[PDB]
Amino acid sequence: NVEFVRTGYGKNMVKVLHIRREGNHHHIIELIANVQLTLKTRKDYLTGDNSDIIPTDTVKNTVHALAKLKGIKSIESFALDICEHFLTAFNHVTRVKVNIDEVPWKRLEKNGVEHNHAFIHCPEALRFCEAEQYLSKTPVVHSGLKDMKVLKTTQTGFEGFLRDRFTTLTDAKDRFFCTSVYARWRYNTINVAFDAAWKAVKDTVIQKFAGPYDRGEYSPSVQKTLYDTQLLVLDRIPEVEEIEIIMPNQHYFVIDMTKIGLSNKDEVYLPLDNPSGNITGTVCRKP
Amino acid sequence: NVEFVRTGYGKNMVKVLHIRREGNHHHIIELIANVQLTLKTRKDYLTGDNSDIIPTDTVKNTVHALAKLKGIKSIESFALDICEHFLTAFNHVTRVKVNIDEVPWKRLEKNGVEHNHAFIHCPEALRFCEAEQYLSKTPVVHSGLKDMKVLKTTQTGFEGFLRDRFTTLTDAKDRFFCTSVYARWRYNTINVAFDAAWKAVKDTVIQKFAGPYDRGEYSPSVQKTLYDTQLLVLDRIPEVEEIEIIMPNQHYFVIDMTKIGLSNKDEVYLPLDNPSGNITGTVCRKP
Amino acid sequence: NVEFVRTGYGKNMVKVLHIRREGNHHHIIELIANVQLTLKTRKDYLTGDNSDIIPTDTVKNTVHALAKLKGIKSIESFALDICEHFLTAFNHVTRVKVNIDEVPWKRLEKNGVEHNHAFIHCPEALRFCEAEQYLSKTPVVHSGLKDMKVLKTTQTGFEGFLRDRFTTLTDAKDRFFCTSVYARWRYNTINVAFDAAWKAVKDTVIQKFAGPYDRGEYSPSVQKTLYDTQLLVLDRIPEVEEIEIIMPNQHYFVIDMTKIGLSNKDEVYLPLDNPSGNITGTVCRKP
Amino acid sequence: NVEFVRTGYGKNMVKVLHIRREGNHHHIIELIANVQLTLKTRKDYLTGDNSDIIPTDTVKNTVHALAKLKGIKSIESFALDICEHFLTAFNHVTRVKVNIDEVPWKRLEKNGVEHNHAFIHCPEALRFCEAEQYLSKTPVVHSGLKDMKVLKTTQTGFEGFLRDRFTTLTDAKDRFFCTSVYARWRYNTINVAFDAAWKAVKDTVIQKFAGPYDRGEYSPSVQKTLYDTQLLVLDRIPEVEEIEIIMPNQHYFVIDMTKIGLSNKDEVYLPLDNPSGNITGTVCRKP
Repeated sequence: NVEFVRTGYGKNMVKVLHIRREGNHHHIIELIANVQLTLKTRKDYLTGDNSDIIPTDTVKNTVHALAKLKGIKSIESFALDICEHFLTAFNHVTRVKVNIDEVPWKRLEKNGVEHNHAFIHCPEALRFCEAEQYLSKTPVVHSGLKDMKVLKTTQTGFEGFLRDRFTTLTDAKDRFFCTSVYARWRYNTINVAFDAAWKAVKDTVIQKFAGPYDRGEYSPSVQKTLYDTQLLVLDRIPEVEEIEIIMPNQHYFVIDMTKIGLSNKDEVYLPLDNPSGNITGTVCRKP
Repeated sequence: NVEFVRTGYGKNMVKVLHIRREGNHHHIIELIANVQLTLKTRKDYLTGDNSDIIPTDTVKNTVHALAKLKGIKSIESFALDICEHFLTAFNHVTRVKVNIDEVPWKRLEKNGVEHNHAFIHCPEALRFCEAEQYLSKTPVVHSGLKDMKVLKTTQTGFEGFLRDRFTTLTDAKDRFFCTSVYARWRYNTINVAFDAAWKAVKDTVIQKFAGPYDRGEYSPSVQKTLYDTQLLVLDRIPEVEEIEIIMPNQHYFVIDMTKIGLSNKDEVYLPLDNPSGNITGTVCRKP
Repeated sequence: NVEFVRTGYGKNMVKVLHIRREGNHHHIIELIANVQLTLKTRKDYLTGDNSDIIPTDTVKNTVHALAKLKGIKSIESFALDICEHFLTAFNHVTRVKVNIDEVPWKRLEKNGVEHNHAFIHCPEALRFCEAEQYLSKTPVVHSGLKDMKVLKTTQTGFEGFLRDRFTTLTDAKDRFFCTSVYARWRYNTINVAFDAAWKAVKDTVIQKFAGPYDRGEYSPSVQKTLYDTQLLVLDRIPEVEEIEIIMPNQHYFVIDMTKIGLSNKDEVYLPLDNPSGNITGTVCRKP
Repeated sequence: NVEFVRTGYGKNMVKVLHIRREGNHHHIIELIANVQLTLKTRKDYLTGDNSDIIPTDTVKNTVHALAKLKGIKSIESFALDICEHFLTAFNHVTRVKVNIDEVPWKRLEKNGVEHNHAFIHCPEALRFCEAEQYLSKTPVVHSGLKDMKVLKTTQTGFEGFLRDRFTTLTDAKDRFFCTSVYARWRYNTINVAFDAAWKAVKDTVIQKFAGPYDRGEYSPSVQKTLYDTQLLVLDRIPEVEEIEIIMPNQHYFVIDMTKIGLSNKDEVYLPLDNPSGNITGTVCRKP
């Protein structure tokens, strides 16, 4: 009658912070990790036989443990070590997937001197990764950024679109563009400078969204902005193979005041939570 | 150079309530809808051409319009109307995907008597669905439930698991099982009694988790509970082809008070948010 | 120099579940507890002297232990027991304040048959309380409800209001009224059937809001419905001395469709999250 | 029977962005506003008489219109204008309280240059205010910061506390301190440089929390750090009259790994959400 398409289990929301003291200067990294395992045997699902179960409490313990043993250089390398452990320290685990979120701790700073041990929370963008590996295979790593809220107040338009029966929207020479960018890309090798590449992607995203800093750059189409960014990432980082981007369109509308006898010449805007535009795209290297 | 692997765009978070009134006896449905279109041309991405763009504001107007023209029998059939509209009122749309959540309104009820026009918000579980359709192919509907938080204070155990360097957990005959169930199923056909189906899946999950009101039912691994309910769903509902279940294990630990000279005989427990067990499974019919 | 206006410290977010095993029949209560203490000494703030500090860990430990020792009948009596503890088992404590939220567990019920040990989450309204006590004084307790989202589709209207130069709203004999009621009452005595008192308040609010399940009741202003609800609580529950009510007005606007060539005569509604009407009032007995 | 204690009504979550274009340089402020009015007449509650009601929709429009008409220079100035209007344009209004939250837009900046029209979201700390005014009387302005998450990995301890039967905590010379500062102060005059005052208070808080960026400062008690911060606020900003500070203690615990045969030598920490220490205080100038 039935057949397994997919199985997995583990422990989620494992929070951990690791510290590396070199002199008075403390290095910290705090992350929330989830690990999923796939077992060779399915006798746990079929007959309630636990003899193959590495308890989720043990998965928790292992994540804590590897953190002491391997230390934590990046969430991507940590994810890779979790993968390697469960694949090598056992023989009945066929797949392991680690997805990690990083807590965006920034070193406290006043005018170019950096506190040795104090940190502030300024999530410009949130960083995450994934590592997936099949038994004795070459593992695959994804990295990405999320919740990077940016706003432009000009140098965007939306004209030359299809009218149908339901279109009411007129051409717009000029209008605000606000988004909360999600980006996620696959590396074609494990051998990457991860903190450097992540920064590079982030910088590319903001720069092609905003710059040049004086007059900005006109963008006719959110689709095109998104795409040009996918091309600029693929030029700057040979180790990124595929990249995905999602950009919500968070709307700011000039509030029409004439029914109350005033003229609003593009001064007061309504920020509107719902609904929102959504523009997506995934491109990869021509193999 | 590069190649597109995937594109899409549309409007997310489109809220709507449709009402149908028979004098003083009113019937309502409220939902939040997201729609995505894929276009044959990518000239929007490549060059910034807006020639083929249906504006997201139009998607919004359309969702609104179809609620009036078509009415809303269920979140599923509404989803199917949207898919079919964008595939047939246009030539250049290759695929449409709509994901919708139902705002869980329950009619006000006291001792058998039901109110003609008043509602309370008592979400047992939240209803959702997706309909994905390619041009000139048959549309595919997924339906599901989420955030169904249930608790069992006994009739659960977990013994005979594997021990490694990192195991600290001791066998347990009896323990709390708390979860917040998420399920997703692909229908094999468009011809379904949607309301009755969704309820039947829910009642199945609740009845198998709880067992008889009299004595309960013992479960020795949540994986088996998961697997049993999948099978039970594939018996109860023919038009369900595949079913995925995620069961979190949101923990309740007996507080040890010996360090404060009291002996806690399983009376007072600590609800702990993080981390949580997570047990997943995805089973389809053997063709 | 300066003067203290108020001090306190304590533990917040102390999550706890208490079980009473009455045969096969389990009684559950889960709450989130916050406890604050004021001290006779301010040498804590002044010079950093900790000798009078009950550590925050200890106040956590105490809440746990009191749950074992005193048991938990209702969130109120528990608050009161926490209060009395801190004031009688110490000497330098001038004031204690306990605010707790109840986790809305509802015993599974098939059709009159109640499960011995299974429970589902149904956040109909959320129960909370506060008990505050000064040393050697009789304590003060508030109880209340929040997040009771209720909707009525007719039997509400709003006409004959002040029109000024900024007003655009037109008269309406009939419109939706959706709120998420918040209520908070003080008792005149420690000696109340708290569970019962709570139920009756809730039943009153839902009742005056919905009226007869058959014909409804016309409400010409939410102010008036708010006031009528207050008075009803005060007749039904002699031990309530003062009652506050917050009623948001969560709007559902008829979607005008003339610009797209349809006549949506009150079928399709746009639920709007923001902004929202807010209507408040606090009434007490003529002392 | 009964007598009123307190009444009030208005509009909540009124979102607004105001833009000012001086050449290529664009300036924005985005905020979210709540307005409550009290009336002389109570006929609205008593009998459902609306003749004195300024409709909530009008309050929304008033807020929009005032943004255009008066401009928005700071959230507090805007609050005052809203107060002013409803008290002077009308007769029957006895009180107006306005509460505003600011959306933390920060101008995007790279390599010594600042973008003329691009912004990013960095909630280092979140700004808010209140202005409340009675008819013909002087208005009162409170301002505040919130969700300022700061973390230090050393230079904090807790020893010399009171011991009781429910105490297990031991003396601790050195530990992490992570908090999320909330502070709210009343001004003794409405005549203040709001943007700089705000900024000074913020900097004082991070300042006194971190100590020197070299060695930090040993802190023995958060009550002292609290009080110490309060006094430096009062001394540096003569126009703040009263200051409230709430500091949670969000715990980072050393993970004991000896049960798995490992020495965690203060390298790996568990971040705990719940429960949290909590330390509050409100000091003012002596009249």
